[PDB]
Amino acid sequence: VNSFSGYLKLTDNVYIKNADIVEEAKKVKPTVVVNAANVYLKHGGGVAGALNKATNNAMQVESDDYIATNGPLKVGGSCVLSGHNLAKHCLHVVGPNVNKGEDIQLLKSAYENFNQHEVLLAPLLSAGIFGADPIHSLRVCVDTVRTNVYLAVFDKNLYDKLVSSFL
Ligand SMILES: CCc1c[nH]c2ncnc(N3CCC[C@@H](S(C)(=O)=O)C3)c12
Repeated sequence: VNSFSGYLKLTDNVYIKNADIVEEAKKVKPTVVVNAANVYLKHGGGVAGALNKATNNAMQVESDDYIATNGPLKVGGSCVLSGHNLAKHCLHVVGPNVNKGEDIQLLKSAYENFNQHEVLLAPLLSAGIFGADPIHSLRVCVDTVRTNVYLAVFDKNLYDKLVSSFL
């Protein structure tokens, strides 16, 4: 049993809810919240901008030190950093950005990072300002992630379309 509430069950291990991932993280305080990161951990907009804002920029400060030491992530890769006031840990995952021409096949590699964590609160990778089709992102999620994932979809219209079209 866990504290996640109001989710629709899609499969054995994937759950979905119309919710602001920032508000959901603040209420649940999960072991892992996933950030929709870029390779530079520059959290300017989308989910990343919102999560970083909610940490009062502490996520960005920590991220800049990480990059200065380690260099950029790979598209499809991830790193574990602090969850600050939102979660125990933040898993920063880099899905492909279609608006940069990155290979959509890398979306599966991105979701594979979730399998290193038993339970996660997350957004749909590569959706929103990353430019991919969110229906496709949900399909890859379901077909790749085997651990327990609680997806937060900000847009109500989108949440309804994802549910109504889910096979
Ligand atoms: C600021 C956006 C946002 C705020 N809060 C959210 N909660 C869940 N999903 C979100 N997405 C919705 C838009 C696109 C995706 S994207 C590609 O940036 O990952 C982010 C958001």
